[PDB]
Amino acid sequence: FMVSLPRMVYPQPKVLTPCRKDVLVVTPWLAPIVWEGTFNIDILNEQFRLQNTTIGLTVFAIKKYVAFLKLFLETAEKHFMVGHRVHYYVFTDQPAAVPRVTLGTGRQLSVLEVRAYKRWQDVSMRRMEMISDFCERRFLSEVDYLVCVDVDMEFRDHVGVEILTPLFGTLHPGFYGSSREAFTYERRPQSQAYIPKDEGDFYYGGAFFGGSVQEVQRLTRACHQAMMVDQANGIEAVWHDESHLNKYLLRHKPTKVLSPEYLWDQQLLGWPAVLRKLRFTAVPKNHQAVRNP
Amino acid sequence: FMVSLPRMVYPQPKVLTPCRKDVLVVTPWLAPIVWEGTFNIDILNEQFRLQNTTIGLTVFAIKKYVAFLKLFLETAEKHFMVGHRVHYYVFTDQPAAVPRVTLGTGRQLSVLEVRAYKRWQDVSMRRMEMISDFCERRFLSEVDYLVCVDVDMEFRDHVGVEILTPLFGTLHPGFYGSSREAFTYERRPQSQAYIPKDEGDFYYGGAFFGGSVQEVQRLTRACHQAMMVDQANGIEAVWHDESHLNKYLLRHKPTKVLSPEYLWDQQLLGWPAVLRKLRFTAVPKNHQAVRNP
Ligand SMILES: O=c1ccn([C@@H]2O[C@H](COP(=O)(O)OP(=O)(O)O)[C@@H](O)[C@H]2O)c(=O)[nH]1
Ligand SMILES: O=c1ccn([C@@H]2O[C@H](COP(=O)(O)OP(=O)(O)O)[C@@H](O)[C@H]2O)c(=O)[nH]1
Ligand SMILES: [Mn+2]
Ligand SMILES: [Mn+2]
Repeated sequence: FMVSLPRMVYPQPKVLTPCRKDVLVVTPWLAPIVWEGTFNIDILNEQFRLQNTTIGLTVFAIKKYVAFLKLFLETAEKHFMVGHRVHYYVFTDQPAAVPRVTLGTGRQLSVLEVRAYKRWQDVSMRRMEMISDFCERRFLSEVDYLVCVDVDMEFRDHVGVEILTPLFGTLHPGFYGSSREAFTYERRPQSQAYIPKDEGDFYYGGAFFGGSVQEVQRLTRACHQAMMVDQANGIEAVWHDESHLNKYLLRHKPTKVLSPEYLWDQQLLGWPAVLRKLRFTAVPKNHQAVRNP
Repeated sequence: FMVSLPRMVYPQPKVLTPCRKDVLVVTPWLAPIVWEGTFNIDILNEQFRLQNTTIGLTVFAIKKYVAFLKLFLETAEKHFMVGHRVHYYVFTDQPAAVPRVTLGTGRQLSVLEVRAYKRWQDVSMRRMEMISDFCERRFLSEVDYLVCVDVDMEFRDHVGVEILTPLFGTLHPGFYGSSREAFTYERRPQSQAYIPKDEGDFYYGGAFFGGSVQEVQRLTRACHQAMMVDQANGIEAVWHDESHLNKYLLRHKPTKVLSPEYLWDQQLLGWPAVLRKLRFTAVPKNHQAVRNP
């Protein structure tokens, strides 16, 4: 149940004025595509607070990637769902190495100890299994929504309840203006992740997805099952978990899609006009240095 | 539980191309505004057919308004939810005057015998009470979604699963391009339907709303209760059931808004360029004669 909104004073939504003229703001299956200017955060905050919404945020900090935790959590405190209940879930092989970040009221952090796979490919891919496992163990009773992100990142601006929905994917910043033929989907038919050349809506980033606990539970379970079939078949998807994520979101359409404001790399891409805000962004790293012992 | 969609070939959604540049396609609370050009019906049909969706359609034909039934029903067969399970509910004081209209496969019609009120105002307003009663009696078991419309209407083009959502209202054709101060909301603070000159998102039409049975139940019961409070306070809202629908949808935001394609009057308004399709339209009638003996 949802009680009545209180009286609010805000500008009238003009029916004959498009909210954006430079970008697509709704998918052909009527999912909103979340850009700045498409929402009034005041209305959405009211809606979500009146539900006492608790948002879980999962992040994996395995082996050397513990180094990204401090900036990730400090910026999450400044920008991620401020005013709402938040439960951080840090998956790590090194519980002692989780920095002691001071948290706002109504926000808590849990450390979930897990195994460190040797191969970086397995570290990234096994996040699906691990999320799925803890959806059972913990998240179903603890939180309403889950948001699942990469750690080598920082919040630079608002990430709030505008993203919340049963299932969401984010536009990968490298491909939002590309034709589907250029998307780096899995193209080998022997993989469970395969998408043919004439299919695909968007190229979603592996670094930012989520939804309700139930929907994230289903997504991560499915992606993990597809990975195991691939492994038994002696194939490993070209872009690992992001490939299986893309396959899943093609056949199970997300109920919102996040613009690349939510997933960016300023060093490689600048700050284009179509991006009114840069919300969540890559922290520079040396792949070979950081991903191996 | 949702099964995967099958393989489908369709044009790629273009992120840097707006689907409409002339109209607002999403509300500030991230509810789609349904216009032609915003949806791919093939994907939506797939989505809803896979869930085995049943749509109820309520229509009141009390006293002389039985005359409208034939054209309403014949055109519904041509244009309303074709391919999906439909259940028409005809509320009438004259069961024998319901025309024997031939129905497509998977479609059925039930006659709901109710009282006739003397005043047109009460016939219109009392639909809220009657819908609400039958939401308990029949609808919750029988259908997934309810579509609640005026009978003095004909379908002229597609009205399909693009409208379906937990709660929707429709932009009144007379007001979509108006400033909120010109909306004919109830303006007397003495009425439960009162909305101040500085509030209001849209002027929703009383002739087309719906949603899940759960949400329609809530809306209709709330609107009836508000009418009864007003009755005890010796006030009748200016636009009757429509006034109360408008107060309700201000405080409980619909999860889709239908554009005026879905509620039009060509005689009064012509055929403007922002209307790519005229889907559901008023049949000419004389007020003086049809609303009274
Ligand atoms: O040694 C590793 C490798 C990966 N990861 C996690 O898996 C994510 C995905 O890896 P990465 O960010 O390297 O993928 P990229 O953004 O570079 O494509 C990282 O953000 C971490 O959350 C980790 O914790 N330790
Ligand atoms: O004598 C009446 C008066 C009203 N209605 C029903 O109530 C709706 C609202 O009335 P009407 O269409 O006249 O309202 P208008 O479109 O003129 O505002 C109609 O479409 C009918 O379904 C009816 O059945 N018989
Ligand atoms: Mn990363
Ligand atoms: Mn009418």
